[PDB]
Amino acid sequence: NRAAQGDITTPGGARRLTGDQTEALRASLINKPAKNVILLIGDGMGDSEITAARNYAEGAGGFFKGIDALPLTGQYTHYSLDKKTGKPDYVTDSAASATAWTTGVKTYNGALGVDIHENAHQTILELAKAAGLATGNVSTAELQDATPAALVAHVTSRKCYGPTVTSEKCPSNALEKGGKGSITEQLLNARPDVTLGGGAKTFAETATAGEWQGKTLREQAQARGYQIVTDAASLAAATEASQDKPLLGLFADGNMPVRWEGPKASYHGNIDKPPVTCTPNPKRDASVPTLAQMTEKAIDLLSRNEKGFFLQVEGASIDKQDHAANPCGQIGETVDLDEAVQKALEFARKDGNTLVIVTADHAHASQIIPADSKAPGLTQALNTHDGAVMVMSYGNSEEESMEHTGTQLRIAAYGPHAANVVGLTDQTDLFTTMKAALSLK
Amino acid sequence: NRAAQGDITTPGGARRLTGDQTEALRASLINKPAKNVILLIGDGMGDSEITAARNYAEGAGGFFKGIDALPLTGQYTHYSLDKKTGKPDYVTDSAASATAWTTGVKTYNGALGVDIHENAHQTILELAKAAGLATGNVSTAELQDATPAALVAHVTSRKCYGPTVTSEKCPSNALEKGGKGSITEQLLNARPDVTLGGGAKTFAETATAGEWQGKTLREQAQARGYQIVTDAASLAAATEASQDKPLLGLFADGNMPVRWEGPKASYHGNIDKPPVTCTPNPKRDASVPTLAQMTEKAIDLLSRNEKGFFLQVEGASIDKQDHAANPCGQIGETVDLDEAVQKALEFARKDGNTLVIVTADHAHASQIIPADSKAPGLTQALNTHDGAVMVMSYGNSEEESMEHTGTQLRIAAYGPHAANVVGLTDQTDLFTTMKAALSLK
Ligand SMILES: [Mg+2]
Ligand SMILES: [Mg+2]
Ligand SMILES: [Zn+2]
Ligand SMILES: [Zn+2]
Ligand SMILES: [Zn+2]
Ligand SMILES: [Zn+2]
Repeated sequence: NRAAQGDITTPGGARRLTGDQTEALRASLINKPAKNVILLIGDGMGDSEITAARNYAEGAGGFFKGIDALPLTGQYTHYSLDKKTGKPDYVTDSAASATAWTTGVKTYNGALGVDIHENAHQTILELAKAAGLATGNVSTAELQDATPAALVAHVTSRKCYGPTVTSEKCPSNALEKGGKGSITEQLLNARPDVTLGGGAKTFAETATAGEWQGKTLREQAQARGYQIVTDAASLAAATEASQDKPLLGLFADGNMPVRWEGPKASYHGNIDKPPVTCTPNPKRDASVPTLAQMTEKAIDLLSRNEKGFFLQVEGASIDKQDHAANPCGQIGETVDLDEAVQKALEFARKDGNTLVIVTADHAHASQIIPADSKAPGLTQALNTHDGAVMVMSYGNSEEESMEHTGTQLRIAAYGPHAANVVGLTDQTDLFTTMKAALSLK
Repeated sequence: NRAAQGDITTPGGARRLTGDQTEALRASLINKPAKNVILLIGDGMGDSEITAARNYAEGAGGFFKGIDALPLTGQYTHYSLDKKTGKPDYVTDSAASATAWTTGVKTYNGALGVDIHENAHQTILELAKAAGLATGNVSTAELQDATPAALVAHVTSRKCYGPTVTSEKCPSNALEKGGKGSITEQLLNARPDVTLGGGAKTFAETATAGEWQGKTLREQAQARGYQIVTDAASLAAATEASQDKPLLGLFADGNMPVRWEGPKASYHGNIDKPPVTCTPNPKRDASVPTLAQMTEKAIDLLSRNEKGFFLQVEGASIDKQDHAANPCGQIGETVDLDEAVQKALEFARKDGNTLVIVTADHAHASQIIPADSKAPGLTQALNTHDGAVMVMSYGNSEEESMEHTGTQLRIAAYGPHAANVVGLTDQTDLFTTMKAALSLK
């Protein structure tokens, strides 16, 4: 437990530590190989996002049972590259950062699974599958979005979701030009044991060449032996996932609906509007599985493989709500990731042979600022679990979408080989860390 | 070494790790007590400040040989309390935050060395001295400013620098009303072996009561045996510091001059003005010692005490230049702090019995955002060590000064008891860690 231990008005009362940690940390250091690796990504979940979500949902002196309970912690860098010159670009997008940890190569903003020369590099999922490990790719975004797509697709622009855009924007990747295909075509070739998220929209496009030309991508997936589930009940009813019968979960046309709702932040919103209590998203239905449900089911089905498994889990809309200057949307998706981390840690503690890693692809806009601030951007006051007011601020864009930020951010881990996230590391180290933990050549 | 290992455009080339760190970290976990503690504080130096300075002066794949070199890393929370309600205040000031790590109790914004009931608590420096340890307090700020003051003074408001203001703003602390005195009077009573910094102006005020009534505080300090020095030559000439001959360095009227200058960030500054190259401060005379030179001399003199020592060093003007939306001033003082951390780590590695800690009191406003951003606040484009353009942004205040921010931020450590900074901790845990490290009761 790392909650405040007592009365925070008294000496010692706000300590998170009960005593010396050296021996416990010593025991947390395990050099043996990992049998399984679970990587959980909060898109845009920098330290500010964690801190704001903790303050709101757990209180300042509270504790995230998942996100905050991983004992080995460091900071890593996620800068990308300018495509033409190869020099650093200090603020990455989602595609170049995912490429970094899935392949170990830096690349340009928007690239998926290729380097600045447009050369494809093998991903951690492809390597694990080549060694006979089971593989899983779970997200609350559309499955074609950068973060899950990077594990399975190699294209020159993250926009190349299906055949139609790929033909126009990634012509060397287009199937009718001899390429590997759109992101969705390449997903279906990669064939993870378990693929769960949104993005049904693109599966109604039809292939332009190949053995399944004329068919919709959904028809292709059906014909190639995928079992398709579409809601929480059908997901719960799945009992196996394998290369013979891979599980594909398509739970929404686009991204799946976020959990919480609130007003967008506004100019002088902390001043001229009352404090906010987050409420449920009315678009959110219980027929749609939560991130925790798909994480627990993925772990269940992947753990039947005797050689072990690799699973990536993305809480994807932390970032997208941060872009839209919506603190309630953003915080809710961070609470949502915490519930998934809890599922991974619960499995990993009883298993004893699982490396769990929790981090973000890059940092984002939101800032915690004083309640009486007069700021030039969008702000909002929130009623927290402490019974106090917190103000969040989005101050780095005058356009519709807030910007990513370049700050280094927390990476945390539990289990074998977790020591390799401590100190200052780079996002491309994370690839090598998971390759080595799983003993992959 | 944690710089990128090779050509950042190639696979593996941006990695900061050369191999598995499990065994190396296990060796870094030391359980024995510490003989000495060096705490280095970057005022306002959150993860964003660290990253921006590294990008600028070392390159994105570079490595701060001090700041980035400490192997045990965590994130800690620094929220303060509302004075009336005792609930969390999610964005602290310098005074409450310093009180937290110097006394182990949370307090209200503006308080020094007292709790929300205005009652005093003993500091790590007072406890060290009482146990027989040598003590030192070094800052580039006025010695009356919140960060150094917290080690030696207990006053209901940080404004109470000298007698004049204490009588008006802190009447219960004023000497003539039976209090323990202004910050400067309490400093002289506290009598560290080594106190170095700015703030000579307040020493020209005269005490209103006491044994030194009618004398200036500078006159009082001479009368009580302090050895006063005022430039680099007189500092380097000092051969010892003790309770019989405590060393008092007053190197500036107010704050010590910053190392670097540049233009203030401005509205659309990254669009409408060319990128900036920071230049050294032309007003900074060579006779003014640097933070690194004060640090090394403090260690030299404090290490003569066989029982051990406690030393706090602050790079104070990171925060001040952050407030002023001045990236060059801000980055210069981070580079400055890195040189002082090098001095501490070089001593600590040969000594073997020294805990070194590097962190901040709270986070700040500056963000790294995309080069082509159109932001509502103040921005600036900078030419970096990489030959690429960085943009920094101050978007959280329309007032004359930018606001602190509430995000958790990095704490890193080296040497005995350093494991107690790993994971999620609280700023008040740092007090306990330092206290336990030194076996203080
Ligand atoms: Mg994403
Ligand atoms: Mg300070
Ligand atoms: Zn992203
Ligand atoms: Zn984004
Ligand atoms: Zn401060
Ligand atoms: Zn400040």
